Amino acid sequence: RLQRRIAQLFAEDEQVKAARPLEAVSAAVSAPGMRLAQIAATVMAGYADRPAAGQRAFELNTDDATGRTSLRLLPRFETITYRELWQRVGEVAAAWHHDPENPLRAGDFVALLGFTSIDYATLDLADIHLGAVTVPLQASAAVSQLIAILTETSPRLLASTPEHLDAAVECLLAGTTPERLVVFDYHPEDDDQRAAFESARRRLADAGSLVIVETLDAVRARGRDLPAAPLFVPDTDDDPLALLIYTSGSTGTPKGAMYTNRLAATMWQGNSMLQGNSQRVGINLNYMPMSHIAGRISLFGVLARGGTAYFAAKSDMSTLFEDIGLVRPTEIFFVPRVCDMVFQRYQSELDRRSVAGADLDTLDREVKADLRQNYLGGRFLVAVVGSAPLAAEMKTFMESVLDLPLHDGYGSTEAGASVLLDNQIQRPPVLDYKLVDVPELGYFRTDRPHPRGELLLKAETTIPGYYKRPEVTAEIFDEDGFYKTGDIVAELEHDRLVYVDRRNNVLKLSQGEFVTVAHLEAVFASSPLIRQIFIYGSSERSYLLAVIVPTDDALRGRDTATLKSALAESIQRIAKDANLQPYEIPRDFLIETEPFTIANGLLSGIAKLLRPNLKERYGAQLEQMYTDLAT
Ligand SMILES: Nc1ncnc2c1ncn2[C@@H]1O[C@H](COP(=O)(O)O)[C@@H](O)[C@H]1O
Repeated sequence: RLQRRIAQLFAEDEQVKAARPLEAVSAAVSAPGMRLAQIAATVMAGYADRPAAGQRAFELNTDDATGRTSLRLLPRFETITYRELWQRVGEVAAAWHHDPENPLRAGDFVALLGFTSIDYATLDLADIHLGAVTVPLQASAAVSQLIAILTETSPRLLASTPEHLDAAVECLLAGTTPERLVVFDYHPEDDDQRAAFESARRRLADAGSLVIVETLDAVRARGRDLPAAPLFVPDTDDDPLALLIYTSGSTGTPKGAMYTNRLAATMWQGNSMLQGNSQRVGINLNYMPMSHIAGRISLFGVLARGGTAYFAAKSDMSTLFEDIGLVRPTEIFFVPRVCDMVFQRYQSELDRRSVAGADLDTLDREVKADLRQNYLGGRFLVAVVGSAPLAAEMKTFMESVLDLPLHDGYGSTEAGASVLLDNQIQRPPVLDYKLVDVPELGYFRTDRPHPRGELLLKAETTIPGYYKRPEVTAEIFDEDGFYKTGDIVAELEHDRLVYVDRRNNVLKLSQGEFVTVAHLEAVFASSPLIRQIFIYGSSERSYLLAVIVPTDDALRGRDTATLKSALAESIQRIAKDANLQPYEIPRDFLIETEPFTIANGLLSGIAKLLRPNLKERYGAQLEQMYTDLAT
């Protein structure tokens, strides 16, 4: 089936045919001495006349009752070519390099606060063009954390989308180093965005700040009237810092993972099997933020193949399936949250269509085909899931919907994106690994069917450490230079590993049994009644609780007691299918009707649960539930 789809595609679909990578360009990009900016330059020249990037079309609607004008999204995308994108980059790079008073120099830090967009890419590529160090701030971060990062990095420039200007201005009023505030993704005919921009300008002026607040459009206009900027190419023996990717773990404090010029280059053309992908057509919907490695690889990896990178219209996945259905990408990268959304759409549709006359011999297949064709676009050739665990049942469901394999990719900000693919160690980039016993969590080389322990890694893609964090950096490498992943794995055989959970997520119950709470959250995602779930336990208790956000369908026509009974029954079925032990099953739960979001601090920018924030939010209620059940 797949092979026939591909043949039809490459015979009838002119968009796909025109986007086929050029072997000659990929060869040039691969050349041994190519540095980061040269890769960018070579790609843009090589694919000049092709569509490179796309964003939702929009119009400006004026409500005559409020008199207010608002940007409204239209059901189509518009593109710009490689030539056009590189022209924009060149204008920015010229504006920054040839500035009469205070030009930017290689090694200077530039902070960017946004999502992922044509403008974001423009700014990011301009940093690369000049050898500036990009600091892609996590939009999920609290202002105090943003200020701490700015203090650490002392950037000379801050760029922000209008949605984040309130945060940007607070950062600048706190006396941080940026000399200019560049507003991008900016539509001045939208009254809300114009208000945000004018407020920023007014507030900084009122404070007596010397910061210059300007639009990206104005920066480009200035650059248009200047000579071309030099392309930064480091000494053959040098590998300067190019990028910091901030990441947070046990202690919620963000650390800046150091990406050198060479490490950042792997995001364009990697060396692994999946980041190699050299001849696959790359028509992509980018919905992960540029503040995450996955978002960067999604953009740069597609540009390196002369494909077309389409940007999702919103950062909270609220337009995701509209966007994917319009773009009809040839490849899709899933995070488990998105798989959940596909499953939840499937369940809603199946339930709705399961009427008296329905042929249940066939309805399941129809609903999945609807998802495959109309929600996922029907043109994808490959699919990958990563960033968090996907449970076996959900993986089987997804493969049934996709009608092709869902590759599981394991990696990290520290170690590299390509560590495991379908449980196989990837060489390159991996050089060596070992498992280390974790006695306190009951994981040993001598275990049940398979050795278990913490994964320690050597790889070409490991970071040198975290920016200005000497002690933390010392603690993440062992005495033989292995990076300590903090992740528990099971070793099926040499180079074949199964991810278990993060060490941090392993909980010992009062009876002595260990539970892996993120793994379990993934298992229960398969309940048709659960929209989201957070599992919580206490080492002083013998059983687990959960905070459950029910689906809208689950809530309909039920009171709390009946809803809890329904959820308990579904959890029981899921647990039996997944062969769980009794202690791995949540026994009681908090019903939460407000979903976890980026905005309320409970999801990350890639839609992973923020466990420290969930515990802060629900911990007191959950502990009270333990006592109330006790009494
Ligand atoms: N395929 C995967 N399966 C399970 N967990 C994963 C997978 N990929 C990444 N992770 C988790 O995500 C962490 C790294 O997240 P990040 O540095 O933000 O890229 C890892 O240490 C794992 O806990």
